[PDB]
Amino acid sequence: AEGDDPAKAAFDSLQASATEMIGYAWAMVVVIVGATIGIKLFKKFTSKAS
Amino acid sequence: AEGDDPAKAAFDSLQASATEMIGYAWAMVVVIVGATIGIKLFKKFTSKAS
Amino acid sequence: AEGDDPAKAAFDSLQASATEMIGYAWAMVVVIVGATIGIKLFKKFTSKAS
Amino acid sequence: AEGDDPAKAAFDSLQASATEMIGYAWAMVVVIVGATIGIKLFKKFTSKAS
Amino acid sequence: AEGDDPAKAAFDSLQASATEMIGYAWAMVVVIVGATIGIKLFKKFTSKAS
Amino acid sequence: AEGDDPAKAAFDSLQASATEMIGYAWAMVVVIVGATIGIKLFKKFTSKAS
Amino acid sequence: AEGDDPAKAAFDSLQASATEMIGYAWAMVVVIVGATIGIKLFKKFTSKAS
Amino acid sequence: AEGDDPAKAAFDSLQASATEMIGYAWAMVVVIVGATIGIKLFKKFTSKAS
Amino acid sequence: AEGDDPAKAAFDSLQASATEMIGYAWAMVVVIVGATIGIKLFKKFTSKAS
Amino acid sequence: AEGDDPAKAAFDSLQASATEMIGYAWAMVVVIVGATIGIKLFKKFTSKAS
Amino acid sequence: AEGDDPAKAAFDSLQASATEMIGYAWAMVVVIVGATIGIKLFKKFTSKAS
Amino acid sequence: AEGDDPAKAAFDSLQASATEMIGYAWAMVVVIVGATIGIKLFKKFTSKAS
Amino acid sequence: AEGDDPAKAAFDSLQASATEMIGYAWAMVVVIVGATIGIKLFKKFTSKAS
Amino acid sequence: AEGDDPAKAAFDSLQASATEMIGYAWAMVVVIVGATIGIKLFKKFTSKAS
Amino acid sequence: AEGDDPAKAAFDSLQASATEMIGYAWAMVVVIVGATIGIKLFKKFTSKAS
Repeated sequence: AEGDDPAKAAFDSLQASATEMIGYAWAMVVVIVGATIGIKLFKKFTSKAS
Repeated sequence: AEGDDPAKAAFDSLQASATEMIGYAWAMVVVIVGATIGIKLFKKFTSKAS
Repeated sequence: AEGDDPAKAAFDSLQASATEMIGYAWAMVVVIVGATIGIKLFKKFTSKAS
Repeated sequence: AEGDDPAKAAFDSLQASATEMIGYAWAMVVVIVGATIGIKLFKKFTSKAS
Repeated sequence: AEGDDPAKAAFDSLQASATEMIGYAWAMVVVIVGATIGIKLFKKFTSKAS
Repeated sequence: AEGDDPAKAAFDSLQASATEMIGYAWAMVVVIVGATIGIKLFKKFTSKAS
Repeated sequence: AEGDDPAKAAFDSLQASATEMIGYAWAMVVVIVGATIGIKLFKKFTSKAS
Repeated sequence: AEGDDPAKAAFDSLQASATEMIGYAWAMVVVIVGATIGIKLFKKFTSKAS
Repeated sequence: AEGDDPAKAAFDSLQASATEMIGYAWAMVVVIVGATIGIKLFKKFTSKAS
Repeated sequence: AEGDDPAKAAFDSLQASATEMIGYAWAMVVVIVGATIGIKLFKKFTSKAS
Repeated sequence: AEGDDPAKAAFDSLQASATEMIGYAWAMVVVIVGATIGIKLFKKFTSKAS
Repeated sequence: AEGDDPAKAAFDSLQASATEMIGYAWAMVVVIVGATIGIKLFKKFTSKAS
Repeated sequence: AEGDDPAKAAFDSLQASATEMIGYAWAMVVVIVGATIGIKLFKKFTSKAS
Repeated sequence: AEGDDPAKAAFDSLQASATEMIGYAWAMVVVIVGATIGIKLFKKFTSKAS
Repeated sequence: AEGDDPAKAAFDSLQASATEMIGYAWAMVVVIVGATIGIKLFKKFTSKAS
């Protein structure tokens, strides 16, 4: 109930850092998936021709 | 039985602090899991296309 | 039984996100399949002429 | 044998919370699988046409 | 050899409490595993369709 | 050798659930295969005419 | 060398319990595999017709 | 909120590497597909003559 | 150098007990692993059929 | 170098079990392939008549 | 309130050392992760080709 | 530098045991792979006939 | 702030070792992937002929 | 930076083993493909006669 | 500053023993990893054939 007020910022400071790197884990996947899916179509273009 | 009354607030003051940081451990996981699961689907979208 | 009420929204918030991206996995397939099938007919038009 | 009676509710309170979130893990899968399977058929419709 | 007779109940009282909570650790796992396994099958139903 | 008797029902309860959903994985395939094969004949009717 | 004789039954009692549940892990797989393989054939019946 | 600034470059350095190799996975497919499709036509030239 | 002779049996008595229970930790693993590996093959039989 | 002699039989006992089920994975395929190939000829008999 | 002033530098001297080695634990992970992720892509390049 | 000489055999005794069981992990794989590959060919014999 | 200067080399000595073995984990993958991909083409050469 | 020199041979010893078995994975495919392709021609000789 | 000179050898004698057993922890891993990796390739040889 006391002595934690200036310790609240302690975690909000860790959490706020989380949201920073969390954004990379989110776009990271999409950065990969961009090709992951696109590459799927490249192959679709391949098997459809038959 | 005596001399502890003003010591009861001592712990309720530690416990009440617990509930404060406990809320971070709870949302922390969800803060991470938010992507943890969402990222799962991103991959589902990936393997389903086959 | 307690301390989870504000954690229920935690998951409904992840699930509700699921339904959002889930809609893409559903239309994604159809987006592809649109040609997948249409392209089938294009070929039917091809082998039938004989 | 004593001092645990009011501690029994302690766990039934954790377990009862389990059943709450457990329901999400159960429907979660089905929420995903809904498309997981449906998407299977979409593809069946695709390979059968040949 | 003496002065412990009324101390025997001391431990049987702790042990007897153990058997009480021990039952929760046993059913707890099964409470979780219930879905743990069931959810396995849900996925089996998923990969088998191919 | 002891403390497992009431835990035997634990698994028979998971297994018995298995047999329940297992029946769906079995009929599921046949539900699909019904057309899978029938659709084969539809095509046989197609190539035989030549 | 002493004080363990009545502790030998302690483990044989845990091991003997193992053999009990171990039988479920063994039949469990086969319970699943029953369809796992059978379902394979169902599909064989499917691709062979071509 | 602090101590991560010089850690941001840490990931942008991994991501930037991703874009480097990602370009190979993209052209790789096309490098293969170049023949994958071209070879399709070679065969078209083959079955059309009938 | 003296007063330990009858204390040597003290430890050989603890060690000798070790070798007794140690045999269970050794066969325990194998008791489990028996299925651990056997169950592996059961699954091999499963994925090979494709 | 010691304490493993009676543990050697431990694995030879798992391996020897392997050879037992391994024989099923071998004949299993042939059990299926028996028709897999035979069914091929049935179809050969079909396309040759033209 | 007194006799600690020259002891404040005592800890700032330990903490300041922390920040020194802390920088290694941070870059250490990234030093490893550099390949950890890069190696992931190497494998992506591997499974995508199918 | 002293008191370890008779402790060197301690580990060479564990290591020497390693080489014993290590030989099983090596042949184990090959014992399985024997069919793993052979079974591959069985299937090759299957798809080639078309 | 003091007593760590000669401890800085301690870690740079571990890190510098990391970069040494890290190079193997990097080329290791490529050493494998060399065939991983090359073997892919070998098979492409196989399915394209149809 | 130290204590790894005699550990460098550790990996070159694993890698050098890789190149040994890697040669089998390379010729293995060709060993199979030898017939894989040759068998293709056998069939070409078959459909060309029409 | 005095009375420790003949105590310096005390630790160099413990440290020197460390370097002795430390060599086993280093080669131990490699002794295991030898198969750990080699066994990886054995499996690569397995999945590549498809």
